Amino acid sequence: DKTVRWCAVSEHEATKCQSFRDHMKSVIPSDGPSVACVKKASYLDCIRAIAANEADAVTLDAGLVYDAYLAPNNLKPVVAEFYGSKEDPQTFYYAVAVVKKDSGFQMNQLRGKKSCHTGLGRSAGWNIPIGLLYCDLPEPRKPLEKAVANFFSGSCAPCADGTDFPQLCQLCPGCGCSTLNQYFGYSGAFKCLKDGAGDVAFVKHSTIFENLANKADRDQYELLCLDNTRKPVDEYKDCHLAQVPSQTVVARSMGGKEDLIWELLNQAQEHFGKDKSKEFQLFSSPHGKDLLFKDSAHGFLKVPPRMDAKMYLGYEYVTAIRNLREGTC
Ligand SMILES: [Fe+3]
Ligand SMILES: [K+]
Repeated sequence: DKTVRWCAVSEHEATKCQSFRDHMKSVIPSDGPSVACVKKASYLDCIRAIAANEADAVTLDAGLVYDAYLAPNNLKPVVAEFYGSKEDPQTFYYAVAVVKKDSGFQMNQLRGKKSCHTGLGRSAGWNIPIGLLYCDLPEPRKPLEKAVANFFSGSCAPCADGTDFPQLCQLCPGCGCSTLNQYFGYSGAFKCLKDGAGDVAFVKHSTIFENLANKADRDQYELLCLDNTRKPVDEYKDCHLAQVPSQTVVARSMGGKEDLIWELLNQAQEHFGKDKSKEFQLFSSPHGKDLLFKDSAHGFLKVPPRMDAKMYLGYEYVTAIRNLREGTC
């Protein structure tokens, strides 16, 4: 069924990708789908490679899915991750603002604080929180990256340009756009908070649970609610910034191999999905968290025929992004 060229960002994902192909080949017949690995330094290089027919697939946060749909790449979502459980799949997750207990500040008091973001342009780590704080930012609010840098007193916004927006990398010099940057992604943003570099981490509802197994340790953290109060990390359903579409695998519109990508991932989730194998796991890895796919995912769902990013993401989230990039006060 031909080979799907998967795009791995940096060495940790490259390692997991190699294991993915090795294990798939050990259980799949010469008739079944196979995986090949193409390593890039950033998800941006992956989008380029896919559009240039140098790679076939890569999983992207919904905010990035939107970006990849823009010309001249025009990539489309083909397979979505789903969370929660297989019995009740969730094609969305909650964006939350995690902070340390007794730090003494609410959402409307974030000015002058230090921020840890999953990455520039990502849903929970950027689009949602910055979209909500837009008008609190000092003018001129454009370019947004600089206004955010001026609002906080130091941040870590992976993938941001450290030359033009130096303070956005104050918490993670260089703003590396891969796991090479220890403060990249959900768990990286959380570590940025835990280590004490930042005062707040913009991540998802499962992030703290993925990093602190004991409740006693989680009790030292809280969430900032939109009504300017704080609640326990377990109460995210009643204290989140917003809900966002799940991260999805994108591919080319023409000769994109979406049928094979699904065939590969569908069989893969049966062989190496949650609790399926003692040899390999699609949703976890001894090499790191959220490599290739999010650890919080429980499986995959095929995206409807020919659906583009805008339609897939939904009018609400698309509007959120457009209002962030446009909008006034
Ligand atoms: Fe995300
Ligand atoms: K500042």
